[PDB]
Amino acid sequence: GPHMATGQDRVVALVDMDCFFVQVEQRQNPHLRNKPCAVVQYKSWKGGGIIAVSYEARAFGVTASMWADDAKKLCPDLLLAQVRESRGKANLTKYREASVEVMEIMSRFAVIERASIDEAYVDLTSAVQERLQKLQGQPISADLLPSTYIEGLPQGPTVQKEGMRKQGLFQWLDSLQIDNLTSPDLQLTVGAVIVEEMRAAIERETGFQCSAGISHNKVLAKLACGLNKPNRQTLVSHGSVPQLFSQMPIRKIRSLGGKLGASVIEILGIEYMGELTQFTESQLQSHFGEKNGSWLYAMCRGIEHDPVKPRQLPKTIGCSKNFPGKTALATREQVQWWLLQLAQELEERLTKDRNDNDRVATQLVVSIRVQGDKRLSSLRRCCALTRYDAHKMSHDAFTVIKNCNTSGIQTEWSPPLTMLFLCATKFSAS
DNA sequence: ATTATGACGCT
DNA sequence: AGCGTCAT
Ligand SMILES: Nc1ncnc2c1ncn2[C@H]1C[C@H](O)[C@@H](COP(=O)(O)OP(=O)(O)OP(=O)(O)O)O1
Ligand SMILES: [Ca+2]
Ligand SMILES: [Mg+2]
Repeated sequence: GPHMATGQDRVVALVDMDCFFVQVEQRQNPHLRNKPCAVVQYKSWKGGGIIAVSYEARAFGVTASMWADDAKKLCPDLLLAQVRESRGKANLTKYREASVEVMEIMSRFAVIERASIDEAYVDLTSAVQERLQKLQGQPISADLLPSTYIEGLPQGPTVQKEGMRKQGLFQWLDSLQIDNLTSPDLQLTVGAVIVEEMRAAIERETGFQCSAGISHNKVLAKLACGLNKPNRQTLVSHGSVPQLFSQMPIRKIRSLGGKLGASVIEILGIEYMGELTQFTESQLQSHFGEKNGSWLYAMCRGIEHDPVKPRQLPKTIGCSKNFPGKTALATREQVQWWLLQLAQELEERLTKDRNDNDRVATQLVVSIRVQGDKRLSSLRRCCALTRYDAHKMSHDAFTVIKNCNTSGIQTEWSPPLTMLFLCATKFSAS
């Protein structure tokens, strides 16, 4: 009853860029705007692999993780922009730099957690308290929420999508108690007003559109964001959770899309998030462990406590390349040349990071895959990173992996390497 | 031959 | 520490 926490203490948003690498390429090349188009890396094998797709192209069934030659079968007029290649490998610098543009704008409004190259969480609790005072019990006009959906509405006693959006928004606003400055629903609404402003700023200052979710925690904000993509934002209230979750496949919730989520389904014999409410906390802990069990017990009631971490910069800087099929590295000379290529890109990015962000990496992680293994990594080894020097780093990497060579002859490499990976970690202020 | 990343959990 | 899981 009165002592039952409802997880309505925070206002959290998740902002996610729409079709992000495609928008980056469309800004640069106006010929790609408002077209079925995709971003591809490499080209020789099956036309290259698609890693981002415009919404126009998605209408034809084009997806990421598709080969371009196959995409062209669905969409013959598909336009393609290629990822830059430097030192023999795909280079994602353009997209990392575009990411920084958006992250710096978001940071003006609140402290953010960089969740990926194109999305960030925002804790708006304090900003909302501030704006609520400015408002002075003034109602919130629908005009302040021009791209907002209220999940679950309209309900009860309609043909167009925009028309439906406004119907739901009006029902929501009509029901709002603006008198209470601690009403969670009001707090979410003001949060949504701020996120409209944030999203307008991002589009004005970069040209990029995005979607967003507004709720009381990160998991609901993420879920909300996807409900109305692209170029829209969605408010998921605490009250909307029972209906929303009653038909929500468990795999849709962040962290449940893999083996754990499959185990929840199998062990408990359920399909939807809402069905979890029928188990005790101890029951869930017994199957999924203490931490997961407690997290699931709260999450299926719309409650989660994971903080938005104040972290705008990535914690690691890494460089990776696959050498598939026939291209696997089978000579020592090959291995050394590619370690150098990776190390040179790594040095470049590290030197820029040190200048921009006043920090230095202190640990180098070296990872490889050997032909045969189905795991991402076959072997991961760390060594000290004491100088930002590519030749030193590549020599050090070679030293820590050279023992994996089963070949009796040492100019040859067996089994051949199908992946190299260099990663800089353990930053210290500088 | 679904590539190039990046965070966090386990033991 | 090195490995695994999950994610974009
Ligand atoms: N598996 C991947 N491999 C390589 N790059 C990826 C992968 N997934 C995502 N990316 C890149 C390309 C995407 O444009 C960018 C952001 O990913 P993501 O948010 O999942 O999709 P998106 O921004 O392209 O479309 P959406 O509008 O659905 O968000 O990160
Ligand atoms: Ca996105
Ligand atoms: Mg994203």
